Amino acid sequence: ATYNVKLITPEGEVELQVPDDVYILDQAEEDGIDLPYSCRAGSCSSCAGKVVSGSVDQSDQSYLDDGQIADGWVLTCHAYPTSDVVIETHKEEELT
Ligand code: FES
Repeated sequence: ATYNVKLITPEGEVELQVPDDVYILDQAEEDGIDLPYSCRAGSCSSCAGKVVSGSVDQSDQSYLDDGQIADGWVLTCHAYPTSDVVIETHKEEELT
């Protein structure tokens, strides 16, 4: 399947279609949309975002704890969409 992913960036909303087997960061980059990252391995805070609605699979990220996951935090470099999803990006500072 492929899902509608709305990214609310610091400079506005942009929508893109992300296959369920492509990481959200990776699709964004291919579609010309600059999101922050560092490790691209699921083990830092750089690519942090917060889910507004919808769901992702980020099993196999390691940095976020269950508290942070329960509060909607997502590492965009190691997250696949599992429904249409709305995600605020560039949220490291708020995490961190
Ligand atoms: S860029 Fe480090 S966890 Fe995503």
